[PDB]
Amino acid sequence: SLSNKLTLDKLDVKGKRVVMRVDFNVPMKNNQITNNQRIKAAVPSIKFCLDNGAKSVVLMSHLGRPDGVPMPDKYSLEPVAVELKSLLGKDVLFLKDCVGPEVEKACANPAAGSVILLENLRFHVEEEGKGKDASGNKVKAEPAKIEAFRASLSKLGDVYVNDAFGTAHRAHSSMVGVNLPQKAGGFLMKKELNYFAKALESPERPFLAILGGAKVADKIQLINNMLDKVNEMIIGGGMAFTFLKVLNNMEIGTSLFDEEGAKIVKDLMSKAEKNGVKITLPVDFVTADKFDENAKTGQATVASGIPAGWMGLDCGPESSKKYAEAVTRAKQIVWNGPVGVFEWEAFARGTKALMDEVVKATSRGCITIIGGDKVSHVSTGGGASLELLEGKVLPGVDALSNI
Repeated sequence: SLSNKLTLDKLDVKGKRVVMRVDFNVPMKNNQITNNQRIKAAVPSIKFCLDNGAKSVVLMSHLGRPDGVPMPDKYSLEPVAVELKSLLGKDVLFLKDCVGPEVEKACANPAAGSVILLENLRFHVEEEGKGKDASGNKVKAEPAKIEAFRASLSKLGDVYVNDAFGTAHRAHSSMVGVNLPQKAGGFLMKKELNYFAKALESPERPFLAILGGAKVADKIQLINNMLDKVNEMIIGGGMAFTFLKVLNNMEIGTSLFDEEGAKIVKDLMSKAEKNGVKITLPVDFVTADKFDENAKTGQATVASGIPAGWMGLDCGPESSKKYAEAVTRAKQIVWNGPVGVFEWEAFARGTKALMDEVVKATSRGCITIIGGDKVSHVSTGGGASLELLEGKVLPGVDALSNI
């Protein structure tokens, strides 16, 4: 809901310095960005600010989980400044901190039209307002220091914009603690919330949810919430083996089994039935001799069982056909979590086949929402999308200025 909140479309930014929380928490390997979707997604807000004559746009974000220690060797945002520069066609000034005297001076009166990116907010304990030491023990943030941190962030612009939808579930200093008279929702924040509100409150029907992941127990609220809204649900990925063991006494080898989620499958299925929700579980598998990209591979059905010492790491082809049937009946699809270990090519085919069906569904006019232009909406949300889908509230939205 953004009808009583200040949004960027109505913020006057001409001649003003804009401090903007974004979610540049991008997947990385070897200090290379392996997906820049989160960065591209922030561009329309940035460009609007620049185009309407902002003095500067100061971008701040976290990356990974350094837990309040500066870890520039592992979780620096520097590669993001590079990437961002090429997305924008504008120089981006990268600053090696996010608070303190030097950062404040650099942001005090920048050259007109400047784009500045701060280093990882979570290098400070004060952002999350808790942290960890190098022995793993809980470090407390001092309230006085949390207040100095927020006060420093608040100096870096004249107006605040939150476009960090992927972080909106976190009540962290940069998300709720910035003290400026105008705290406005950005274009991403608005676009994300709009798609999810339309999908959840006014769905096109039949509404299919595709939920994949490793464990059942952490997805109970998610599944329960979805079962009150949808007509159909695919339950895929490794958590499917918990359902199949309990519902069909499938022999699952060494595949994932959620000893606690198992005890509540009966209740999820009962709720599905009372709601007229058709549940589609996988019926066949690509198996592996070990959890390894280069494991030896085999095939199994529910009927054959998976052999001892082997684990299912993708659905197989009959499963992909049954998933395709449910996709073909859908007018709206919300898909959260892969159906197999798609990072490894040997165990990607089910996720790729499913994507194929979803893309074909978009071409037919169906609404397709996929998680953190071939589909209706690729969410940047991640954990925030899961929290929205579990009925929960978003402190990053809540803290915006009222009109």
